[PDB]
Parts: sequence; C-alpha cells; structure tokens
Amino acid sequence: SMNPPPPETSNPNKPKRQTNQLQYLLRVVLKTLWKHQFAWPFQQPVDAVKLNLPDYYKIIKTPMDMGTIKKRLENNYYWNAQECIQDFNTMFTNCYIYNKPGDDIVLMAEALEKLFLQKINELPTEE
Ligand SMILES: CC1(CCC(=O)NCc2nc3ncccc3[nH]2)N=N1
Repeated sequence: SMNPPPPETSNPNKPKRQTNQLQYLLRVVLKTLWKHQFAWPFQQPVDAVKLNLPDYYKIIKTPMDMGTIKKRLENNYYWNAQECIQDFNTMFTNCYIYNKPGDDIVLMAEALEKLFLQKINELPTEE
C-alpha cells in the first residue's frame, strides 16, 4: 500500500510554452475547480496509506490530481492545452474507474467535471 512518487512537475529538457490557452487553464479552469467545496480530495495525489486504499495503485497506473496540475501550470510544464486537458480527464476517469456509481467521491468528481466542461467549452482561440 505504499504511495508512488508523484507525477513529474519538473523536467528541464521537456519542451514548454506559455500560451493564452494554458493561461486560461490556470486562471479560469484550475481556479474554478480549486475553490469548489468538493475540491479537497483532488488537491493532492491520492494517499493510499492515509485513505486505506491498498489496491489503489495496483489499479490506477496513470494517477493524476489537481495539485499536480496546479504545479504543472504554475511551473510552465506543458507544451499545449491538450496535455493539461488530458490531465484533468485522467483525474476524473481514475476516480470513476476505481469507485462505484453514487459513491460520494464520484458525486464530487462529477460536480467538478460539470464545471470543467463548461469552462473548456469557452477555451479561447489560440492567439
Ligand atoms: C470521500 C473519500 C472517502 C472514501 C474514499 O477514499 N474513496 C476512494 C477514493 N477515490 C479517490 N479518488 C480521488 C481522490 C480521493 C479518493 N478516494 N475521502 N475520499
């Protein structure tokens, strides 16, 4: 039931950019979800020890969370918006895969995902 090292948030040789779409992903998308009453389970990697989920990392092999995403955005880790959008979708999908319909954690993810979809719908044109 040990925890893996977190997903990478720093890699100097990896290519990155600062673009208007990525700026929107930080200023609008992340900020909106981060402040939500249901954000707290998703603000850091799943701690399988603390949450007593010893099978978690036997099932979820591409873990993702908003703490990781926040650091990726703030530390200019990404090349493009698609990469960051994929991280959010991974985070939601992991939750749905591991858990059961109507679990509280799933209801929480669904509420965050609703807002995510609304904001991604208005992702600005690349400048
Ligand atoms: C609501 C609950 C208690 C029950 C619980 O641990 N369920 C499993 C679980 N899946 C998760 N996916 C992402 C983040 C946290 C997660 N926890 N406190 N998390």
